Amino acid sequence: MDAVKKAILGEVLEEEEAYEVMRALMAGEVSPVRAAGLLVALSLRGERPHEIAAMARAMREAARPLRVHRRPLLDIVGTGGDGKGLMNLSTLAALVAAAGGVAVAKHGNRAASSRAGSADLLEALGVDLEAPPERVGEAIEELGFGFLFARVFHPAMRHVAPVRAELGVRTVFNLLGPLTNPAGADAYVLGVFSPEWLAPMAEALERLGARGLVVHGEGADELVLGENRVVEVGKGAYALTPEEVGLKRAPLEALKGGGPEENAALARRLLKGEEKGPLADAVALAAGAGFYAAGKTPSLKEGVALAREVLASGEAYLLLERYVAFLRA
Amino acid sequence: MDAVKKAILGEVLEEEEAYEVMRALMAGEVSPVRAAGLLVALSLRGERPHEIAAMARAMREAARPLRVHRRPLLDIVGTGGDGKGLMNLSTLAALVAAAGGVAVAKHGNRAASSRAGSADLLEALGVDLEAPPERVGEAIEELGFGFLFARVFHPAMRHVAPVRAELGVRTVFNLLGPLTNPAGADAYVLGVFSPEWLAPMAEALERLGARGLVVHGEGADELVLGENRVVEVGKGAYALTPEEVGLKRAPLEALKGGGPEENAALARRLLKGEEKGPLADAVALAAGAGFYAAGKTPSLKEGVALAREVLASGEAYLLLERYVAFLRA
Repeated sequence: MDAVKKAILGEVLEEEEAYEVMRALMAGEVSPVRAAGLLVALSLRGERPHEIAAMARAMREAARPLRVHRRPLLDIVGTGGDGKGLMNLSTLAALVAAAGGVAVAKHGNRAASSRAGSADLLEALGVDLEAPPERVGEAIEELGFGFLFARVFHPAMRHVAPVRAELGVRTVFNLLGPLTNPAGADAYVLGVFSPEWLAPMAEALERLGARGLVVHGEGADELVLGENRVVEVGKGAYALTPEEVGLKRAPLEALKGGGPEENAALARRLLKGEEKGPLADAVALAAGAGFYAAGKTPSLKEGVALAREVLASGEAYLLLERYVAFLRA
Repeated sequence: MDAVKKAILGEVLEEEEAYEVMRALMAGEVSPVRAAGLLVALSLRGERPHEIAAMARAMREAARPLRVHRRPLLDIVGTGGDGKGLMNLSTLAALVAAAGGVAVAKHGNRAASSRAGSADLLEALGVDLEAPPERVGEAIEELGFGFLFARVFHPAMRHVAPVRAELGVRTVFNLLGPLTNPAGADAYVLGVFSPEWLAPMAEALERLGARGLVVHGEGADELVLGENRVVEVGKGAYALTPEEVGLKRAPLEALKGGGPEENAALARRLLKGEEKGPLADAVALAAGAGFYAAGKTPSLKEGVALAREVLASGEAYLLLERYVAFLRA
């Protein structure tokens, strides 16, 4: 029986079938009606780690090829859809990590008509999102940082997004986004929207041959200055608080930021080491987890300590401008 | 929240939320993509009786209106989709019931599966399927019989038909068909494709203020000359065998039909009272369940005895002819 019909029927898909269904979606072989039915059936059934990993493979394989030598290669990405609208700090944590000596290939996208997306912020900072995949790869090899704009690497998403937007609910694609880095990143600080996804996503990463931390910060799909929950690949689960790594707490509101126009100005002051409020602490936290995930520092605390020093030096801003100029003719 | 979204999320709808969802669909306000999604979500978590009845009322409200004064008004119909291609026994049984003095408003359509649907049979017999609704209502109150062609009464279904065919699976619409009699029939012999739908559908009919039996016969969505399962509105569940109503068993193969003309040929022999084989027994069984559901006979046994006589009298054929001509008058 057809793999898509089987999914629509709500039956659990075997690894091969799950891969086939995603391959067809990415190949533009599934009508919107069936894509819609398929996605609803999976979100209601509860996608399993083996299905998740296999579909992740189908997606990666369908993307525009790009190979990078730099290793370890870190990515600080989230599943999105936490439903809170805080300032995406992953992008800034990525720049901090790259400035700190870790090769980074940050997977990102635009905020669905919200302008609060990583892509939106970088562009506002001077990043020409039109740069071909080859040039981005070159930036990763030479500068140690690259921003992988999902539109550029995943053509089929132009046809999937409308289906997702109309369904208006979370689907398997929220999980696959972080698991489909098109540069082959192998170290992660992957945030999820609900704690129920920490364990299964950690296994998904392990299945894909990756490592790092899967995190969740009190409802948010990113580390916050509160009672974070974490799951380490190759290790287990545990809580991570600010005080534990030398940082003090602060309400989520302190990490809300503001309008897409205001976020850009903040980013600059943050990367320069000018801004030193709760935003600078949450950036250090995620960057620290990155340093640790990629093996740059032996512990999370030393990772955060490095991130604060890097952030305070302003070198992360010099890297951003270096990258901006690198993409220009 | 939005009713359609709540459905897509897999949550049980409140009755009026269910009414609202179907009203939007029939009004053509739901994109085929969100429609495909809600339909899959509903079929997967299981539709409840209160939801089914509410959606049925919504659907009835969007159909071309037709009011019939004669009561009780009997309909012998099934959910269809059982894949067996049997002769159109319910249409013949409906005519036998009408020849017995019970006002009948039989709901039906052409068989897309292949051919030889209730509408196809009657068309071959000369019924003008295009006869306006107001005309069919005149026949019902004058000749006691009428065929309600779905295509003619439910133009709004064109907004949904495409999504049902594309999904390729059963949805709530397979259940609503028999619950949307355009004439407001209140007595039923309603067949379902699977036994698990007997009780929920009986409850749905009760909520709709209707009376009668919901039946299932060894895989078939109608009464067969075998071990039948029944759930009567206001009485409960029970098995129904040919023996207890004075009939003899026989295999489904004997109830097989064929093309529209062939089916029309047999229909002529049966209604004229010339063919006394298994087909005659099956027609009597259903027509008898109809007399009983409509309150014409105090029991199924008596209804079957009356049905056998009416069929053997050839009276049902005279009625048909009176029907055809009436539509051409």
